[PDB]
Amino acid sequence: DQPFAWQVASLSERYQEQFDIGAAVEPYQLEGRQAQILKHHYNSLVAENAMKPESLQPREGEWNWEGADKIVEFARKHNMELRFHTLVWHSQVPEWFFIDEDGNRMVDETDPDKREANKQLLLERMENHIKTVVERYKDDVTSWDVVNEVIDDGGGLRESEWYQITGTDYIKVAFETARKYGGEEAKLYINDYNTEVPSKRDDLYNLVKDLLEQGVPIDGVGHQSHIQIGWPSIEDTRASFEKFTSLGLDNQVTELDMSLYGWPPTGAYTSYDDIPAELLQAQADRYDQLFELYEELAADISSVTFWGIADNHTWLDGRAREYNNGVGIDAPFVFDHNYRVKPAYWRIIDLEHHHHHH
Ligand SMILES: O[C@@H]1[C@@H](O)[C@H](O[C@@H]2CO[C@@H](O)[C@H](O)[C@H]2O)OC[C@H]1O
Ligand SMILES: O[C@@H]1[C@@H](O)[C@H](O[C@@H]2CO[C@@H](O)[C@H](O)[C@H]2O)OC[C@H]1O
Ligand SMILES: [Ca+2]
Ligand SMILES: [Ca+2]
Ligand SMILES: [Ca+2]
Ligand SMILES: [Ca+2]
Ligand SMILES: [Ca+2]
Repeated sequence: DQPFAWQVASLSERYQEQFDIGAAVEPYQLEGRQAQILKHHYNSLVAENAMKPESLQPREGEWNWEGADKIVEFARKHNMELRFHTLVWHSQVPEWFFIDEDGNRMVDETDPDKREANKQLLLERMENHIKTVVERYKDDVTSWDVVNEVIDDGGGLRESEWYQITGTDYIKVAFETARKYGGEEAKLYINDYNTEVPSKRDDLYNLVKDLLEQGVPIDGVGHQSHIQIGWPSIEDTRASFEKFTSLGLDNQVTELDMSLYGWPPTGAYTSYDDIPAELLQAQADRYDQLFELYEELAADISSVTFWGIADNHTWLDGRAREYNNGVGIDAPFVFDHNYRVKPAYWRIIDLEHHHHHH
């Protein structure tokens, strides 16, 4: 029987000279064992949902600050670094942003002059959303996910409502506005998943390089790192981090979780007791290799955040259920559903000096 997470050496202390160790949280998790584990193992937080655009401003001028405020207060009280997730996204974004003042959907507008006005209105709404949020939290946030998931998996820019209405201008204006109100001190990140996939890595690199060349203030790349036991390779992860470091950008691992399954997560286990020990062992072997790579690149990585605390709360449960007729669980962390350490904990808390790789 494994010890509980509050009985073992701190992850954040183990990596304190190398990078932050963070967790995504909900306000209701800021009590009990989850809070105890947070304060022991992590020195950085991010809001899993409470700071997304639809959570904060679900209707225009309706500001829903309570959940986000509780996360900020917890970070203040326990002296934790705080990432802000996220200022601009095509999901969990309220639809009122994209409706003109006559009630019509901007994406449907055919008149060229009205499309140009819609672009100005949407950009101004985004500017005011950013200004309001940054002005409230600027003294508590260290790293900002300014834009999230703007690159398409099929190549090129994601053709969300943001892109259809403004082109790339929403990206430039979002960073410019975050810098304007957060100051030069604020660290501004573009965040995405599958940044290890070479075609997507290259699209992101080319977008960021072009923006940097226009003076857009981008400080780093957020690698969501929603990964698997068999994918992506350490080699492709290394190549991605190094490509963005070559532009002078910081790298953060922002939403790390390692699913037991492939994509999509078909054939999921429906009970934690059904998970074979050798799968958790394969997961431990992979986390070992992953965190050794992070150690090798520690000069280029400021922070590594897991998208959750322990296996009893992870969006990967919902993904399993979406692809297995409503049932299924996933177990992606180093702490299991009972808060007991997993094989993976032991394989990332130890200290190795000779890092092997391909
Ligand atoms: O909506 C996004 C998902 O589509 C994304 O899912 C990824 C799709 O590409 C696959 O290769 C990945 O395995 C899978 O995780 O996750 C992020 C979410 O915001
Ligand atoms: O509770 C769920 C969240 O955990 C989930 O968080 C998103 C996962 O995909 C990533 O690509 C996003 O950046 C991240 O915000 O969003 C859905 C929600 O139901
Ligand atoms: Ca830091
Ligand atoms: Ca090792
Ligand atoms: Ca570092
Ligand atoms: Ca789970
Ligand atoms: Ca190790």
